[PDB]
Amino acid sequence: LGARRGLEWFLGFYFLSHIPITLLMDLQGVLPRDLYPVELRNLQQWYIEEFKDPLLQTPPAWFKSFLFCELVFQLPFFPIAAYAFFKGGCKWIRTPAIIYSVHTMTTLIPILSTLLLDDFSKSHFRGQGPKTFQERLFLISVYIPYFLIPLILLLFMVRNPYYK
Amino acid sequence: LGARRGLEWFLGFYFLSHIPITLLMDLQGVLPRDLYPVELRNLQQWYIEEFKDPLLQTPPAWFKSFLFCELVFQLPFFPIAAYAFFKGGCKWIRTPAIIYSVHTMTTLIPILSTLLLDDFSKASHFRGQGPKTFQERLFLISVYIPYFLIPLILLLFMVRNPYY
Ligand SMILES: CC(C)CCC[C@@H](C)[C@H]1CC[C@H]2[C@@H]3CC=C4C[C@@H](O)CC[C@]4(C)[C@H]3CC[C@]12C
Ligand SMILES: CC(C)CCC[C@@H](C)[C@H]1CC[C@H]2[C@@H]3CC=C4C[C@@H](O)CC[C@]4(C)[C@H]3CC[C@]12C
Repeated sequence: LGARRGLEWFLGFYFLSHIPITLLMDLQGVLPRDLYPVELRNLQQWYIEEFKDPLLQTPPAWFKSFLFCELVFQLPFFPIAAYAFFKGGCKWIRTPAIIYSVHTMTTLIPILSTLLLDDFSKSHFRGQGPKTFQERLFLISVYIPYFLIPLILLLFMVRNPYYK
Repeated sequence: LGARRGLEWFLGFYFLSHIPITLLMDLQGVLPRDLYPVELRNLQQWYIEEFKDPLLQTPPAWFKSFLFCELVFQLPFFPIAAYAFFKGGCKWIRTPAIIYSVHTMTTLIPILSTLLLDDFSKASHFRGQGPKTFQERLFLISVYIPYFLIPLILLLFMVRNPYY
C-alpha cells in the first residue's frame, strides 16, 4: 500500500481509539465520578499518582473548557472521521478535519506550555504536578501525540489533491 | 454595496484594527516593558484598573502561550487578511481564514469561561485581582466577546460562500 493509504489507516485508528480514551479517561474531569466504575476511577488515579498529572485530577477552568469541547465537538466527529479515512476518498472531510486539527492543536499548546514551564510547587496546583524536568517529559510524552497527529492531519488536508 | 461585500469590508477593518490592538496592548504581557513607551504602559494599566483584567496584568502559562501565538501566527496574518477582504475575490484566503478563526475561537473559550466562572478573590491564586461582581465579569467579557463572534462569522462565511 501507499504512504497516503497508510496515513489514512493511521488517522482512522487514531479517531477510533480516541473515543474510548475520551469517554473512559479524559471526561472523568468534567463528568461526575459516580458514572464511572471503581476500576476506571482507580485506573485514572494510577496515572495521576504515577505520572504526576496536575490537570486531570483537579481541572482548572481553562482545561475544563477544553474537555467540554472534546465532549460536544470532538467526540461526535471521531466516528465520522474514522469512517472517512478507513473508507478513503471522502473529499467532504477536508474542511471538518482542518477545523478539528486547528482546534485540537490550539487546545494543547497551553497544555504543553504549562507542563513544561509552569510552577507546580506546594502554587495553586499544590504540589500535584511534576517537579523535575524528567517528570515533565513523562507527562508531555502522553500529551504530545494529540498535537502532532492533528498537525499531520492539517498539512495532509491542505495539500492533498485527492480531497479538494 | 451587497451583503457579501459589506461583510468583507467589515472583516477588513477588523483585521486592520487588530494590528495596533495586538501590538500596543496585548503583547505587553509577553514582550519586555522597555519596548513600550511610558505612555503606552500606563494605557494598559488604565485598562487593567478599570476593567479588572486578571489575564493581561500577569499572564498565566496557558494565557501567555496564546499571546505567543498571537505574535507569531495571528499578527503576520492580519495585514494579509485585511488586504484580501478589502480587495475582494481573493479565494486563496479561505483555508487560512478558517485556520485563524478556529484557532482564535479556541483561545477564548477558556478565557470567557475563566472570567465568568473562576474566582479572583484573595483566597485564590490571583490574590484579589480580577472581577468580583457578575456585572464586573460581563464588563470584562464584553471586551473579549467580539473576538469570538467575529471569527465565528468569518468561519461560517468561508465555509459556505461559493465565491471562496
Ligand atoms: C492510564 C492511561 C490510559 C492514562 C492515559 C492518559 C492520556 C491518554 C489522556 C489523559 C489526558 C488526556 C488529554 C486531556 C485533554 C486533551 C485535550 C483535547 O483537546 C485533545 C485530547 C487530550 C489531549 C486528551 C488526550 C488523552 C489524554 C492525554
Ligand atoms: C480601549 C479598548 C479599545 C481596548 C480593547 C482591548 C481588546 C480589543 C483587546 C484586549 C485583550 C485582547 C485579547 C487578549 C488575548 C487574546 C488571545 C488571542 O489568542 C486572540 C486575541 C485576544 C482574544 C485579544 C483580542 C483583543 C483584546 C480583547
